[PDB]
Amino acid sequence: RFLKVKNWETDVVLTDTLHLKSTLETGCTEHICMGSIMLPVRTKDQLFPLAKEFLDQYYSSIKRFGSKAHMDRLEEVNKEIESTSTYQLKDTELIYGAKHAWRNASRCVGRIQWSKLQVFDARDCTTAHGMFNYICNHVKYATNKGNLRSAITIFPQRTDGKHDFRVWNSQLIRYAGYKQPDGSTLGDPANVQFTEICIQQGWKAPRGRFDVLPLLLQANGNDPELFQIPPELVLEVPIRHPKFDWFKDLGLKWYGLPAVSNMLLEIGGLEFSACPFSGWYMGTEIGVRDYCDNHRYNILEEVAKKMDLDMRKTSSLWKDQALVEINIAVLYSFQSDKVTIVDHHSATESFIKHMENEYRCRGGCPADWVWIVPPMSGSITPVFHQEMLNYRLTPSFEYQPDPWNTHVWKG
Amino acid sequence: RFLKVKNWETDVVLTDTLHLKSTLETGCTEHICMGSIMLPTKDQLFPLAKEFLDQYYSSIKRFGSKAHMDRLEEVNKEIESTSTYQLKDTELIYGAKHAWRNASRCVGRIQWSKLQVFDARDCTTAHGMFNYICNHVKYATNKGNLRSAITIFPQRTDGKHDFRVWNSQLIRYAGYKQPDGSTLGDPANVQFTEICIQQGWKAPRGRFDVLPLLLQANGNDPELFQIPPELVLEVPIRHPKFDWFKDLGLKWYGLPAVSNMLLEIGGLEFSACPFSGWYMGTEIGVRDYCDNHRYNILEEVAKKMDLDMRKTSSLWKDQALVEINIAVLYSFQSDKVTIVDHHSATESFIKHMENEYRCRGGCPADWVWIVPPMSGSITPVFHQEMLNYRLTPSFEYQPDPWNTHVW
Ligand code: HEM
Ligand code: HEM
Ligand SMILES: Cc1cc(N)nc(CCc2cc(N)cc(CCc3cc(C)cc(N)n3)c2)c1
Ligand SMILES: Cc1cc(N)nc(CCc2cc(N)cc(CCc3cc(C)cc(N)n3)c2)c1
Ligand SMILES: OC[C@@H](O)[C@@H](O)[C@H](O)[C@H](O)CO
Ligand SMILES: [Cl-]
Ligand SMILES: [Cl-]
Ligand SMILES: [Cl-]
Ligand SMILES: [Cl-]
Ligand SMILES: [Zn+2]
Ligand SMILES: [Zn+2]
Ligand SMILES: [Zn+2]
Repeated sequence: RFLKVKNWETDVVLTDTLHLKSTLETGCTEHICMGSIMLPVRTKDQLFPLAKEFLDQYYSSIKRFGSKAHMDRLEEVNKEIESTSTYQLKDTELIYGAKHAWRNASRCVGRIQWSKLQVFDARDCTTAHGMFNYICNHVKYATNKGNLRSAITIFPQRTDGKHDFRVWNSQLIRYAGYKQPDGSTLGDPANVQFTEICIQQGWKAPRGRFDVLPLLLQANGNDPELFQIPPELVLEVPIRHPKFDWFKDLGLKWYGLPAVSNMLLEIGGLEFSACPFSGWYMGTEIGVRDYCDNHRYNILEEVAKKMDLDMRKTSSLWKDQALVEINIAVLYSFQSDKVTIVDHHSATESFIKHMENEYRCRGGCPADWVWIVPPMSGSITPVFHQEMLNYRLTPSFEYQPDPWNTHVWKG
Repeated sequence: RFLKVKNWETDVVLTDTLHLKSTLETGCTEHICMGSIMLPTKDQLFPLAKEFLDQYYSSIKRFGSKAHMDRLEEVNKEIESTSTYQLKDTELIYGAKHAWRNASRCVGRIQWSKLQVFDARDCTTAHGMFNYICNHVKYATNKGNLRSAITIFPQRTDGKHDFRVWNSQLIRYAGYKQPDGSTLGDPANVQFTEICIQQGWKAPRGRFDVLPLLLQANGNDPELFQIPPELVLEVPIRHPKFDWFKDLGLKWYGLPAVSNMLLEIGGLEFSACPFSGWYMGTEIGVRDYCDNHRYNILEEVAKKMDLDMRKTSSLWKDQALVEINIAVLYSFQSDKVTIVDHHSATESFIKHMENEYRCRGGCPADWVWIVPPMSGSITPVFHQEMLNYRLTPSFEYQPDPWNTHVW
């Protein structure tokens, strides 16, 4: 099968053949599209084909397909699986696999960068204290005094599912949220449940609007343990506006390092349940989502009020006007402080260049339009008019249940 | 068999059961989602007729009644004998309203039941088609107090006597390739304009020339007609704060009337079925004005605003976009021409969708089209999970007639 995608702005038509390598399910069928649904132990028998498929891909990529080295490796893994029910990745394979999981991440507009990922191998880690040290090192490396560098840290793979490594935080750095008796929220509403867990576990909460959460870390299936990230390692940016001098008195700031820590990395059938990865922000993630979602910091009203916009009717577009000014502020603040950030025009322009290159060299670039098109000004970015095909390639990043839902407490 | 949709803003969860009535294909498979692809005989007719008549008789609470059974037989008899059948006026009206109700890409469906249906199945000639369309335009426009309407010409027979409106919308602007290399007018309409010229239209060659209608009756060669200029309501675009905005010489038409789609009811195919509503402001200010392959005015507006256009990160494009969209809404409002802003329309759609889940068991919706082309996240549809599926009666795409027509 050849599948065509068209760009409705340029009339450029591309041909996808990479979809023939797709594996897992999309959730969709011939009768129902689930394109806007956010979320729609392995046996020996299941594991060897998965491992073989991965190794064949790896050895093709190094131009050693069918070599003695390739064949010896398949045999070595086969024997390892039959006698241990699992296998260990070589470091080169782990690097390749992590980079490919990013390259395959259909919801990621930042993939032009995929080949420049620093992979920290933490598979020798045994304890939560060990995890804490690895994570601090990751943060320091990735932050790089504001010249941000993409990185992933990979903890030991799942064995029987009773010994999982997990970062209980959804991101390495994120702000606490506190539900008040009057039903209001102090700080970030997205993190209320996790904040309550930290407090229950012993965290002394400062109870302010931007308190950096402690890490809650589980090694080897043990109960998780609390650790404070050294404050000097957490780079933050006070938010101001280039023309509006009152913007700073909103008291806004954000952290520089976006670091997703709640996803599962699948490579050759192996499951890495603790694999925090980080890049740098696109400005709308902070300006649109984190600041202006109604269930997040929800600042639109306050900003528009200070701007003295006509808020009597939605048709003045007061909400849209304020939204643009906040996003200006986020970009201005990061740039002024020399902390890496990308605006949504630059990011989507680079994505389309990446995507076209992927079509030429790889036969495709799976992409989820719902996530790729930015949450403001969609139509004026080059991804809006670009048709995309969404499908699942491995290696991959996957969602997993929050661990407090599944953890067996030891006491 | 029961599907859940979640709202990520409210945590509200809804259950869809209506998808089990879906019939046509989505284009997606278990392996690949085509959600962002824009276009992904006698034996066949009776089940479709039956499927439709069953839904109709259920709708008026007479399912399994003698009148239901008698109508089913009547239609069976008619297909057996004539190879087709004719809808009762009641069925035609129900079918057209439901094709709108079922349009998963339309944010405006809260209004679905208020549609005015003009039955033009007695039309036989292109000149007749022209008369029906002027009447639709005048009725729908209603001096700026716009009213939804559809006009339904005769159904397809053997497929070589199709009624077609060759225009993509009843009202749209000409586009002309220039010796310059640039485009004058609307680049979306370049090809259709050339066909009109080929067919003999005296083109004014200006920036906002309302295209003539090119109408095909009974599979005959299409004919050219000019909509009475006094029936085409237009709005000059100005800004409530920027006095220079009017200098750009911008205007748009008040009536959005899609005229290139096909209406399927009970297996019958209505290849000419122009329908109209009123505009959501982003359709003119974001798509028509700011797409690069449309009027592409972002740069000129930003220049007049004196924005820093050195770097994308100043968000000059976003700034000019908002101002253009303010000016569209202001202009329509000031001239008392119905228009809806994207916050109001999406709020109404969420209210409609909840109604539909509770009274109908679901509401097929295509997030890619339902989320407005600017400020997506700050509208209540962004955080709303949707299920997209195809119910009939339906509006469908069909190929442009110049690729098909035998002259
Ligand atoms: C280098 C700079 C990066 C940028 C600018 C970037 C940008 C983004 C954005 C904007 C989204 C979601 C759309 C939105 O939030 O509006 C996203 C999603 C995602 N990205 Fe990236 N990304 C970057 C690096 C990375 C890295 C290093 C990885 C992993 C190695 C990664 C993997 C993912 C994944 C798996 C998702 C989907 C998350 C989910 O489903 O919840 N990205 N990216
Ligand atoms: C009454 C006011 C109406 C409003 C505000 C409205 C709004 C819209 C919008 C905004 C879109 C496309 C998304 C976009 O342009 O950003 C759309 C698509 C559509 N609407 Fe409506 N609509 C209205 C009335 C109607 C009527 C009366 C019908 C048919 C009887 C209809 C059927 C459709 C169909 C079939 C599409 C998909 C068109 C395509 O695939 O190109 N709508 N609507
Ligand atoms: C490594 C990395 C770097 C970087 N800069 N950004 C990311 C993505 C982080 C992310 C985090 C959260 N909490 C939510 C979303 C979108 C949540 C969302 C999106 C859409 C389109 C709909 C919906 N309901 N929710 C994205 C990862
Ligand atoms: C009856 C009626 C009333 C009313 N107010 N609006 C309409 C819709 C008219 C319409 C017309 C055109 N040419 C394009 C689009 C979106 C084209 C589009 C959308 C998306 C999301 C992507 C893409 N490539 N193209 C919509 C109909
Ligand atoms: O407070 C808990 C939440 O932060 C958490 O459940 C996230 O929503 C989840 O991990 C998805 O990112
Ligand atoms: Cl974030
Ligand atoms: Cl979100
Ligand atoms: Cl339009
Ligand atoms: Cl468009
Ligand atoms: Zn799909
Ligand atoms: Zn959001
Ligand atoms: Zn467009």
